[PDB]
Amino acid sequence: TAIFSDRYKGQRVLGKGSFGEVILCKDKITGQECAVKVISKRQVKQKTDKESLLREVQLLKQLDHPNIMKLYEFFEDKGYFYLVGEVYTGGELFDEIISRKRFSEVDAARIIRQVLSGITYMHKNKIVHRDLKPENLLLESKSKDANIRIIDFGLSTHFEASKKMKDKIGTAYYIAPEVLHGTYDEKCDVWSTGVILYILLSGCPPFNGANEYDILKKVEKGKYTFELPQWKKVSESAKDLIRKMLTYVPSMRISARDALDHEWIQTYTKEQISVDVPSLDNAILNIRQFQGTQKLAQAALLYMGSKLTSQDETKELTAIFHKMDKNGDGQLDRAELIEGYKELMRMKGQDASMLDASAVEHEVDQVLDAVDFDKNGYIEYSEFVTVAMDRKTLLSRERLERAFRMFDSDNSGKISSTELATIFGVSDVDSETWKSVLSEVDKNNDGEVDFDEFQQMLLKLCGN
Ligand SMILES: CC(C)(C)n1nc(-c2ccc3ccccc3n2)c(C(N)=O)c1N
Repeated sequence: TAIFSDRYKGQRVLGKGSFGEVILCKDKITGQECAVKVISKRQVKQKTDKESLLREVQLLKQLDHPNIMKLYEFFEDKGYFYLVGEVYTGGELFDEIISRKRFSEVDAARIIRQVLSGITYMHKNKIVHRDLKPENLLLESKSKDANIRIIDFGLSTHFEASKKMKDKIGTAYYIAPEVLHGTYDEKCDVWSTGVILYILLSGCPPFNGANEYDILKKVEKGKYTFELPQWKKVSESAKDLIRKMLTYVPSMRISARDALDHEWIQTYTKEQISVDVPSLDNAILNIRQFQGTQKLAQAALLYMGSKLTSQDETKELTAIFHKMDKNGDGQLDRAELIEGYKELMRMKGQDASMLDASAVEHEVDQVLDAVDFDKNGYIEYSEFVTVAMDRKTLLSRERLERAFRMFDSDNSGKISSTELATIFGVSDVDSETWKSVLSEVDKNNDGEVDFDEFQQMLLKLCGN
C-alpha cells in the first residue's frame, strides 16, 4: 500500500467542499503542488463497494479535458480517502462574475459552452456529476480569460452526500426533478446546467422559495417562467436553449452534446460578431445579491458549527490533560501537550489539516510561541487549551464578519428583518425560532440588527 503522507506534505487549507476538506499539498520530492480532497470515512458513507470505487478512480485518472479537474492520485487508509488533483487558483465562477462591471450574453455563452464541453466529454465516458452547481465551477487562474474546471465529477456515485444544512446550502436550486424521485441518468447534468444558465442571464433561480423544502416543491413541479423584466433584454435563442435544458421528462431534454450545437451557443461564442450585445446590468446585481446571501447563510452555519465543535474539543482536551497531569499541579511539558493533542485528533478526526505528526507538532509550537512569553519545561495546560481553540475558530468568526460586511453592500452597518428572513430561510432556521432569539438579544429592536446583535443571535441558536 502507498501512504499519502509519505509522498505529500500539507501546506495550507484551501477550503471545504462536498465530502470534505481540500488541502493544498506538496510532493516531498518533486515539489509538485496539488489540491487534495480528504474524505473522512466516518462522516461520509460509501454507496458502492471498494472494487467499484477503485475502477472509477482508475478511469478518472486517464481522462483529460480542459474543463474537467484533473485527478492525479488516489489513496486510502484506515480513516480516509485522499483524492489528489490539480490545484486551481481563480476561485468560484460566481465570485469572479460579481467583481465585473459588464456581463453580456457573449460572456454567458462562453461560460456555458465550457461547461457543456466538459459535461459532453464526461457523459461519453459514462460519468455523471449529479450535483452540478456554481460552486463546482472553478476558474483555472485569476486571469480574466481563465478556463472553467468542473470539480467533483463522479464522486456522487460513490459517496453519500451530507444531510447537514451547512453542507447542502444552495443544493436545492440545481438538482433535477428525476434525482429527487430516484430514477436518473446523465440528463440530470443538462438540467443543472440549464438552471445555471437561467441564473447567468437573469440573476435569479428559476425555482425559488423561502426554505429548502419550498424550493424542492417548485423543482418537483417543474414550472418556471421568463416574466422577470430583465428577460426582455435576452435573446429568444437563449430562452430556447433554456427550455430545452429545463425539459421535465429526461428522454425529451436536450443532450449536452446537442446543446453545444444549439443556435445560441453557435451565435454568441463567435469571438468577433457583436450583432447586438448589451450588458445585463440587472442580472449582475441580482447575482451579487444572490451570492452575498448564500455566502452569509453558509458562514452563519459554519460559525455555529465551529462554536459547537469548540465546546466539544475544549472539554475533551481539558479532560485529556487533566488525566495526563499526574502531579495535579496543572502543568505539562511539550511532549505531553503534543501527546494529548494527538490523542484528541485520534478521537476528533475533523482535522484534515493535521495530516501527520509533523502537522501537530507545528500547531502545538504555534501555540507555545503564542503563550505570550516562554518558560520551557512546565506549561499551564489551561491556557494552551484556550489559545489552541481560539485558533481553530478564527477562520470561521473572521469569515462571519467578512460575509456580513459583504452582504451589507450599502455599508449601512445593519441588516433588516426582511433580510434576516431571507438569510435564515436559506440557512433553514425556523422563523419562530430566530425571532424569539432576537427578542432576547435586544428587547427594543426596530427591525434591524448590527453585526454584534446578529452574532449574538447565532450564539443563542447554537445553545449558547
Ligand atoms: C477550496 C476549493 C475552492 C473548494 N477547491 N476545491 C478543489 C477541489 C475540489 C474537489 C476535488 C476532488 C478531488 C481532488 C481535488 C479536489 N479539489 C480545488 C482545487 N482542486 O483547486 C479547490 N480550489
